[PDB]
Amino acid sequence: VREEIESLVQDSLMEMVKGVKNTIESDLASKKGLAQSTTEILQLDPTNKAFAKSVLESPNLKGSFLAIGLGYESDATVVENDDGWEPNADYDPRKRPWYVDAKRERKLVVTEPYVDISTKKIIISIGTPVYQQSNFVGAMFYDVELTQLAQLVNSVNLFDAGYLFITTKDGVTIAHPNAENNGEKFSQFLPNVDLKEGTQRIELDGKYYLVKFAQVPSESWYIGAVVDESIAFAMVD
Amino acid sequence: VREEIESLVQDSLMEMVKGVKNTIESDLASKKGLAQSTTEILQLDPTNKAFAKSVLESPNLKGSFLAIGLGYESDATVVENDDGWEPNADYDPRKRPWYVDAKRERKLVVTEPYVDISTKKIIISIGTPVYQQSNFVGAMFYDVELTQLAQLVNSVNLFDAGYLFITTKDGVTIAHPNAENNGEKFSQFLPNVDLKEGTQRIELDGKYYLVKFAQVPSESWYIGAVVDESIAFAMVD
Ligand code: PRO
Ligand code: PRO
Ligand SMILES: [Ca+2]
Ligand SMILES: [Ca+2]
Repeated sequence: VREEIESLVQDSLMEMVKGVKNTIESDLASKKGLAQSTTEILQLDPTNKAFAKSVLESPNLKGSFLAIGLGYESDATVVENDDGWEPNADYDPRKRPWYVDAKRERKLVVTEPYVDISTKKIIISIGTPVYQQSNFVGAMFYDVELTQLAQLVNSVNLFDAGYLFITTKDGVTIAHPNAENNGEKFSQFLPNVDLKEGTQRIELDGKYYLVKFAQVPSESWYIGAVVDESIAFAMVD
Repeated sequence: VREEIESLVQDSLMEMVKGVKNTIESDLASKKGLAQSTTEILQLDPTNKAFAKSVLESPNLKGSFLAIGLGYESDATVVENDDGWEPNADYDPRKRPWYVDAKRERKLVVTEPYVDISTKKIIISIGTPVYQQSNFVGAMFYDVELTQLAQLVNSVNLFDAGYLFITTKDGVTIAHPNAENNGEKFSQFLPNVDLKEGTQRIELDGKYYLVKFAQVPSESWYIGAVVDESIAFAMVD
């Protein structure tokens, strides 16, 4: 009997996570498409900054990212659509992670989590390189608000038994219902758990918890789901 | 015993279809985002046709749709990125369904299936209106190749027992492993089945088949899955 309910919880837990992994991969691919196309369109006239300014204020694009901008290699200037942020003499775009990563990889990248100079929160960014006839001209950032990412992974009913979260391949937390955890290794809130695909079962504070991880292939992110085993058992009802 | 295997086939069938519905809604939302942003960017200078031409040839955008173009209200001209098609004196963009629909609705639309003048296949299109300071200036099409749509819905292992397909809310087939069915009511290949969500069980040619439909809310499309019941039973193994 216990194994009857156990293998149905396990398998319903399988459902929700693979369902979430696909949803995250889709939204990620979608944001990457929007970023790639925006970059290519800016490359029609990459040093026409007035052009780039207008494009970044177009409403659908502007509303799809926390913030978008383009830093220039030659003059270290920034064209940017953040309504509550401007650079000053302490800011050089070329020293930033989205920029350095896009310059290094010479293609679209997704950064590690880092502190946003604007919101002062941990974020991630899509970074893209900008070319003028195969000369590197600068790079773009498309910032991703991580609490919105946490709402996205927690778009499934997890029996009301727990929650989902995301980590990098090194276990650095990317999304969590409590954003304070972003930027921390996940062992901070979920100790004695190894970062590996499959299911683990551990006790914490006198209760058992099921933990499921599923990899996101394209960025080697992990989707974590944690559920109170007892509440899970109940909430198949 | 039969009801034991039956309720697991039913529920695995539940999994795959809701999994597919979400995947279709995601890709649709993604294409709509790309189309909305492209239209808005063209609206920065809507009668600069040279500008629109360049944008539509940018590779990521061009590779995301079968074909993209913009027809103009004033002169009935077409800017268009189809490498194997040009209009002639028998073609007027303003009489086409993507155009008429976008003009009618005054927002982004997804057309009913219709015959593509270029490929001579049934397709669908995202249509968008183009404005110059709230005067209607023309409309855009973003064509969707339906066999690629059929590959997308059939991205799940359906036990090797059958296949998935898509219909409009009127049961007109939008995607099918055999594209010959596109544009036909689904009763052509799947008779005595009502178009409704849930599961039906019918006999055809001396075998029982399970049929699951799930609605796609945003366009009122239906995702159909058909499986040979016996093969389904086997292929949980
Ligand atoms: O932190 C950075 O470098 C970018 C630019 C402002 C918003 N995020
Ligand atoms: O059939 C039409 O009107 C559009 C334009 C060429 C491709 N599809
Ligand atoms: Ca600003
Ligand atoms: Ca052409």
